[PDB]
Amino acid sequence: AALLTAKTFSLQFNNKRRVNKPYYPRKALLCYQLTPQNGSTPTRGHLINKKEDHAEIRFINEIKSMGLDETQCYQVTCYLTWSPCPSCAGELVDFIKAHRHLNLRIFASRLYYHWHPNYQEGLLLLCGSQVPVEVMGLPEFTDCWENFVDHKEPPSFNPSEKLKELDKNSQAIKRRLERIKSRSVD
Amino acid sequence: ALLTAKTFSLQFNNKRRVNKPYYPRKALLCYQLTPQNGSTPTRGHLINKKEDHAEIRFINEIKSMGLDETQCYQVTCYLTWSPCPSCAGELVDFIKAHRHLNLRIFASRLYYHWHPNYQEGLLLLCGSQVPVEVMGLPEFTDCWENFVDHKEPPSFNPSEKLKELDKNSQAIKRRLERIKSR
RNA sequence: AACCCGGGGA
RNA sequence: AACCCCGGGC
Ligand SMILES: [Zn+2]
Ligand SMILES: [Zn+2]
Repeated sequence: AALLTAKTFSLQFNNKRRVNKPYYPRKALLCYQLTPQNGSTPTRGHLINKKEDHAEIRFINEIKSMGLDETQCYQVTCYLTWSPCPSCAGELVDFIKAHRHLNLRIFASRLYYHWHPNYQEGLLLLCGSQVPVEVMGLPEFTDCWENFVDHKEPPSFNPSEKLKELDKNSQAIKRRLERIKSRSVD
Repeated sequence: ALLTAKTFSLQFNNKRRVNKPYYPRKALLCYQLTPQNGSTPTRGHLINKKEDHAEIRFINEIKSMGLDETQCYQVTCYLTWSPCPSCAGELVDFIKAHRHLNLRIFASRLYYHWHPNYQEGLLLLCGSQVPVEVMGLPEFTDCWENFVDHKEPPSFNPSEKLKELDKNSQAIKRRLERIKSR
């Protein structure tokens, strides 16, 4: 269970506004990439659980379990299917502020409760704390398909058609996040 | 039997989508049988079965009454969902063989109105002397007064509830008129 | 099936 | 929770 199946990628990163029939849960999925600055081999992994749970907290404890050398500098890229809840946003900020040897970027497929003010404040808290939050587009969806999906078996769908579909649906989501960031600068 | 005020509100709910918490909006049929000579009108309500829709049960219920076929009757049906094509065909065959009945159908919501076969069923009814219209403020009020139990007071304001149902009906009336173009 | 509102469906 | 597509949410 190291890499994701092509089916899991399609179903969980699905960024349509509404799940189609037959309905299935779009769970919280986190794909992370740890890239040391000195050029060591990057470490990759993913964690999945129900959206009500907190994959970001599991991600924090997974980073701590690696026993990283704090004299090195690390660039961390996180691909989320759902953007973080407000409590996880605060925990990520506190974690990154105490571990300044880590540089964290967050890419989200969907914006979790983006109409709710507390969830908006959580995303703004991350951006204001040197944790950039952006919406996944074609480059991010492609980078996730190449590095986190099992390619030994071909997918049932066309990978080029799926990535173009995900990028097309991302336009309205990127548009929504900029309206959130514009409202803070009032 | 009568409908509770809660059942009327929930089952005739004509919003585009059920709000949270979700509940099934199932097929409900309220009928009124009014003889021409002025006899006491007959009322009742019917719910789908696992194999018989409410319209088919309604057809069989009318036949079971042993109506005098030399009289004439006005029949009004308030439906929460508009008829499926199979029920539409059965209603037409029933009304053509029972010309002592005049049938009008009012629907709160249009059942699968984007499907061409379901549209043909509604047009078949209209073309077979069974006018199909969308329920508005008069129909919701007439159904509320004649089919709801008024012994127990509702938790909501009945006048406010009927205004909401009529407001939601405008987009549905609009949709049925687009269908009525051959 | 994260939530609401609005429009449409040859 | 009838379906699909689109737009928006101090
Ligand atoms: Zn969380
Ligand atoms: Zn039917």
